[PDB]
Amino acid sequence: ACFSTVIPGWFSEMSPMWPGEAHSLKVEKVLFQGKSDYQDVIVFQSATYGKVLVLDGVIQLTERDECAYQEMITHLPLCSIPNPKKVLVIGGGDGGVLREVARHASIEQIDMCEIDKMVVDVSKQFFPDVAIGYEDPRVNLVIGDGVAFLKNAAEGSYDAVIVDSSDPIGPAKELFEKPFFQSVARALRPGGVVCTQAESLWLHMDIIEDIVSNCREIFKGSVNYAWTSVPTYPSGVIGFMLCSTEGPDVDFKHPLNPIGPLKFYNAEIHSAAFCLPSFAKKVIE
Amino acid sequence: STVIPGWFSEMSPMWPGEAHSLKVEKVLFQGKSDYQDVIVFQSATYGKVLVLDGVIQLTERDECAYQEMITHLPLCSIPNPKKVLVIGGGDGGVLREVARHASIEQIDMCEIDKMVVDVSKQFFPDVAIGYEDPRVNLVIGDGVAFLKNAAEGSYDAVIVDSSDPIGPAKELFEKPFFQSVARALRPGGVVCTQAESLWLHMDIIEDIVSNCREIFKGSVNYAWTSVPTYPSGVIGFMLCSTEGPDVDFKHPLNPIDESSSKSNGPLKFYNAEIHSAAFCLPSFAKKVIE
Amino acid sequence: STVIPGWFSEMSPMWPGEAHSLKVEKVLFQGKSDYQDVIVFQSATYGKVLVLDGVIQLTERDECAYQEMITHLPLCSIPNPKKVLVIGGGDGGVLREVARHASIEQIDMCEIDKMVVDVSKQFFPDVAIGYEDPRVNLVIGDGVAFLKNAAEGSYDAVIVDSSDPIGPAKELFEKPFFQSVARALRPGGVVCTQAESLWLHMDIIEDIVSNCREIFKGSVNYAWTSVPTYPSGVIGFMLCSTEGPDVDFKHPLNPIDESSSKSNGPLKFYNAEIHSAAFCLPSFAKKVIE
Amino acid sequence: ACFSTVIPGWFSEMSPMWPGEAHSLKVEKVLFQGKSDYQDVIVFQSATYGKVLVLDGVIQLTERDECAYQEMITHLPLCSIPNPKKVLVIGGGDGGVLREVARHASIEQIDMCEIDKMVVDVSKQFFPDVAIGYEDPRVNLVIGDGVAFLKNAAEGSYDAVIVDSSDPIGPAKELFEKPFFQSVARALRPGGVVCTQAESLWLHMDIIEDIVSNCREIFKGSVNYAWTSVPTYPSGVIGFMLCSTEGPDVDFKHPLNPIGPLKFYNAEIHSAAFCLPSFAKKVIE
Repeated sequence: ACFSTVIPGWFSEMSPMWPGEAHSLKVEKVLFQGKSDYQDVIVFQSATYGKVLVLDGVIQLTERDECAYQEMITHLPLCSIPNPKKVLVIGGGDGGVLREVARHASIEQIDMCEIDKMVVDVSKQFFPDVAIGYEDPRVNLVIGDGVAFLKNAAEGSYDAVIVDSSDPIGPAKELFEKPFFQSVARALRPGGVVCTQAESLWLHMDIIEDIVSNCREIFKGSVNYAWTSVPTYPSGVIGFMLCSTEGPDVDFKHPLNPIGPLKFYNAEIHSAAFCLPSFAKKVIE
Repeated sequence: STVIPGWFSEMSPMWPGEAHSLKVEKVLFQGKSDYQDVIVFQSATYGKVLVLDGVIQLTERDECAYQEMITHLPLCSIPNPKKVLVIGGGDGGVLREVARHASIEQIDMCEIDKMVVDVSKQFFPDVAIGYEDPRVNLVIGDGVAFLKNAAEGSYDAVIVDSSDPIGPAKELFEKPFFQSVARALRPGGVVCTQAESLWLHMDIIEDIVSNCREIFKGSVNYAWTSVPTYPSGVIGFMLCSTEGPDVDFKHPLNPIDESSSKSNGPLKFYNAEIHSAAFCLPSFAKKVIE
Repeated sequence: STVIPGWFSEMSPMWPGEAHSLKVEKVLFQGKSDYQDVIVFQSATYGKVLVLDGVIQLTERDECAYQEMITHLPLCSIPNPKKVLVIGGGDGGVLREVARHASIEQIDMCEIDKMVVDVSKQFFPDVAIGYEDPRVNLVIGDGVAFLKNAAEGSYDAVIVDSSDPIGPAKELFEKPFFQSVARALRPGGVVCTQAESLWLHMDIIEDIVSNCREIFKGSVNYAWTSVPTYPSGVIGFMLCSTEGPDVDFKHPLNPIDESSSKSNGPLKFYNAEIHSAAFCLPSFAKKVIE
Repeated sequence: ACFSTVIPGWFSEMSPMWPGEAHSLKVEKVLFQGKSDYQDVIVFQSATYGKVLVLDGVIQLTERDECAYQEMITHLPLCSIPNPKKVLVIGGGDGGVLREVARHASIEQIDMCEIDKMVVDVSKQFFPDVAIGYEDPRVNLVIGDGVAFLKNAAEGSYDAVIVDSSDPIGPAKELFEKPFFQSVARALRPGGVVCTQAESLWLHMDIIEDIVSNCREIFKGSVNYAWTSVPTYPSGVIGFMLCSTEGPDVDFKHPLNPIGPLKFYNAEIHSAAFCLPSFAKKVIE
């Protein structure tokens, strides 16, 4: 599908999720093109954004700005709870989040559940500065379905669960509904936290409304929404749902356990991420 | 490779290898003035778009972000501003945002391209309405000039809604311009200027920060905000004060909440929290910008 | 004054105070390459339009006038041309016209902007078809360079389908360029170049003729033709031959009538009479051009 | 009607006669704006084309290029017949045509028939460069309907008739039909000639087809169509019908009687005007 372009010899990210607009990157060379039992996988060398991973036509990450997403999705939750030891990451086709999780010395075990082995393979072959994450001694890589993995999880066995989901377009829509969240809340120790990728405030204020609603129904601890700059994601921003279960209080706005050096995240950035714009703040409240 | 027809792509050397594209609903106007290529078109999902020299200048959908931030970050950081100057007509949205401040007595608007103002007045409502405020003194002419002929210390604030430092507007980023702004400002006066993106032009920004640090004896701060339609998705701002009463840009002194201008409509983007957050820079930039 | 929406206007300093406008049916593509702003749109009454750097480059409705003239004025003035070079054939129409000549064995096409070639191939059928001829050797690169590395006297004719001498293409009108063309041409070879309008740039034209007169020992002639979509409605051409067999540009030696290329379709504009007429200049220009 | 514009502060020439396109000139200042009993009249100082006359939204002339039209319409016919003495001109007038007719020494009388007095007045007041033509001793200016004047003309009393008509949009469409042409043929001396403004080959090949047809039926002498460059007229070109009546032959292609100096017209240009483009040549033939 080298047709998804609005500019000759370029790749344009298009989808019903963000109609009437598209992000395009100049393609230098296509390194990998294949189709798994789950999705279309493409890796191309961009001209100015490094290597780019594309799943079902959606940009998953680029070497130039992975840091922002990977660093925020990991530390917002991880730096908000004391001495995290066991952590679950769902769908980390990349290793970057893993690399970021492992940055926390207190961690003892990092379970990884990615359903498409092709992603892990492609990632390991073309993205070195992150595939490195799969190599940590504490990483327990599991190739299977996340909602299932979590459904079979021992109760209260995790300090944190990070859901690096994709767009709630197909089968991954399950990762945004109540059943799944209840599943996560059960797997979390009391006062444990979850960090879910929760779309853009500029594009899906409706979807975000339901997500905030479901979490507020499942989680009796804190329920917050944070957003961050990620140039390569539609609208330039991406959000996160930060939730904690019944138990010790968790203040996601003020990192209690602050941390190569970090290229994006820092204590200021951490609380800044929870300051939503008025139009969004109104609804989410 | 075959293109899908019906799309407009924002492309430029200022941001090589990448492009924001919008589905064109209908062309409202496309010409060329003595200064720039001007385009006004109906986009499919972002309302009307204004494009200058091929660079999206604004969208009805997210113009609030830029206008509100560029206007209120400086104006909410000082007490009762009365005389404010805005360089770069652009569209009048900033103008509408300045009008929210009740204390303002006079607003000088200095735009060099009348075609831009004309087309804006015609195709944009919640924008061309700014030019209508009695306090607005619209002057069509070169801004750097207008500032040179400005009475020393006669302004409480200066807002530079410039474009990219690609054309002759590169001056608006040079030291000579900032010196002119400084003298035109009362002591303790503030300036806010469009200052590119941390993701694309760290180099440039670094020079801009230096220039302002050598010209302004008050406080110098860089802020950034989300603006979906500008390249990289974020845009920067230089907030500077001249020697005199101290200015704390990080903590708004008088942030507009809503009742502040109950009749102007609520603010869609800006709020006191977003104000402080705007000054929290990511690590890679934080080190370089000090 | 209020504008009627839905129109595209061609404006330039090269022709101040005037403008040609077209009702836009639908935007087919609008972006920017490393070299220029590229626009392809469906006009209401002129079919598809290609616009480069803001200047209408061709229209389906009248491209025949430009293409046929620039191609056949030189190609019908010499016996059996075999190796022809086209510089900057941004659309491939000139190409299609060159292909009408059965004696042609090889056509070198040198276009510097691949985006143009790409967008043309996609939206312009009759035009893009040209690139398909077996004799066509398409080369994406700088034309002036391609010509410097050209074997001396290897071409029978050179067609420069340049744009306006506004950007870096101003070289294509300079003496160094013409000297390169001359060396690349066989003795008695011919060159035809777009050479602005008698109504708008007498000054420029005058310099062009001088440059040509100092470089070409053969015959130098200026011709003009009607092209409704180019500013002023007419376009000019420089027809020069190098020292060698005499070349009579005023009287076509082998004009294409129709049976000449029965299978290519009939010419929509060119013919032997129009050929001679092209060289009849109005009085105000006749004196100045000698 | 200062709305007929597609560019702020500019004048745009638009009309159903040439849909989807428009010629625009930058307006410096509007000198005259009025409405006669016949049409809307406007005179504005253009930025780069001198003063401009506009009738019913259509540019009638500009100081910068009037030479082309006025010189071609008068000399194509006048340089084709030997010793012309009596001439009739019908049309929006401006004196440019008169000024050009008066360039012929042999001429003894120039009947001028303009129906809208306002046009003559406005022309006289703002266009001294052509109001001058009204002041020649041989000019008999008649304010009235041309069709009528011509219908009352004495038989075979003119050597040449020049119809500087406007577009065949309204009441002037009559000046393009057979009755009027027979009227002209009656008023012309044997071997006499007519020169009529005959639209643009690029825009009205069909109307031009009817005109050529009609003339071909009425005139038994020569019937030729010629076109000329006129930047300010839609398409950049304008055509002319050249016809001669039964009698002494007339070779419109080769001026038998060649002539401030001329700024456009010349012998070469004269015959070049009869060389039409293939697509037009085919139909007209």
